[PDB]
Amino acid sequence: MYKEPFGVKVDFETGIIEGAKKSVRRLSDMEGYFVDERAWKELVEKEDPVVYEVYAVEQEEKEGDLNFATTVLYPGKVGKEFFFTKGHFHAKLDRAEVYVALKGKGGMLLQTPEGDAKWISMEPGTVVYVPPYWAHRTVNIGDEPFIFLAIYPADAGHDYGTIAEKGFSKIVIEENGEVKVVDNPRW
Amino acid sequence: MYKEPFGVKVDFETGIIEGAKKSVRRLSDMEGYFVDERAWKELVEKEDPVVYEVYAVEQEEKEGDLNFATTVLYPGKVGKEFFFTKGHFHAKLDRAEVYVALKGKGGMLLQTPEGDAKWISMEPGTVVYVPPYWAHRTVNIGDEPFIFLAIYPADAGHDYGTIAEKGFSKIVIEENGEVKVVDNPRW
Ligand code: NI
Ligand code: NI
Repeated sequence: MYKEPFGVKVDFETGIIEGAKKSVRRLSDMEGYFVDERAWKELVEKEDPVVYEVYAVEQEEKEGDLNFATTVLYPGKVGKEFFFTKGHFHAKLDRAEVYVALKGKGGMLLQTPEGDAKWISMEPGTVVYVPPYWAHRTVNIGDEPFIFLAIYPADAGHDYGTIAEKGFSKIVIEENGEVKVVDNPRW
Repeated sequence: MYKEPFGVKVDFETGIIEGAKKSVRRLSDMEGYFVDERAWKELVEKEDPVVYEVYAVEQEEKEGDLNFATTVLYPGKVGKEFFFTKGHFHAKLDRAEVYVALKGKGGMLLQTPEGDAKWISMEPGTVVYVPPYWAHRTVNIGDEPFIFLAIYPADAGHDYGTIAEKGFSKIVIEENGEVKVVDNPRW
């Protein structure tokens, strides 16, 4: 039986998708992700801010099918490091992804299985091509929510563990009022 | 070798992707597509208007990878029928597609291999899920350009021929200033 085509309204200003399933990620949800563990623990104890919310419209995991989701990445810092999504490689490593930036100031940090990293700045209208094999994490580098839409293969899946254990080979921090992409000491 | 991640600017007001492959389809490129052949012939001779332009960013045809393209679908009618894209099934029939409406007023006509049709209205912010097996054609029902972004599997390809020969089971026309989707009499 064929699946039904549908249209859903995406609000470019809030990232809310009609009919999507919501995911809420708080700072407490990201232990071991930020370099400055003291600032993390302190921020989690004081207020445990929401780091990002995701609104996903996903299909069964099937070759050739497509999922899509917006993310609203909140502004903030853990010590010097800007708020980011957990990041992942795809379970089917060779699956690509396309991101479309809708609101705010941010960027994407990507790395290969071997650790070689890339940084792609994102502003409203920027479309980012995430090639096969690249792990990817988005970072909010501004003062307002950073909102984007992502379209990804239905069978791409997720390898979060690799990133949770070793993180990214680079980190994105604020140094002298400037955004800088630098080596991860933890790496 | 790993492919290079990149970002490109997509302009939401003009639909232009900076540096993408540009394709132009004029009314003369769509012979046999509109029901009113005499009206098609007449408009071609009088003006041969551009019906739509496409800006595509494509990868090699490999499983799990992704292409993206904007379309600028110009307003117009051939007889009573609104301007539309040629439309296709995918060569790998079960490949889905995601459309993001950016500007203007239009919609998507879809149909199964067995001819069952569906119409989905699109206004700015509408995201349409084009499931596996459904042929799909966009239509402009307003008086300004209808602009959208499409993300599709790199290996979907196109089967333009089926639609070229017999068309969609439905057409989108204007009757007494109103937009109507009705049975295609040449189907
Ligand atoms: Ni992904
Ligand atoms: Ni298609």
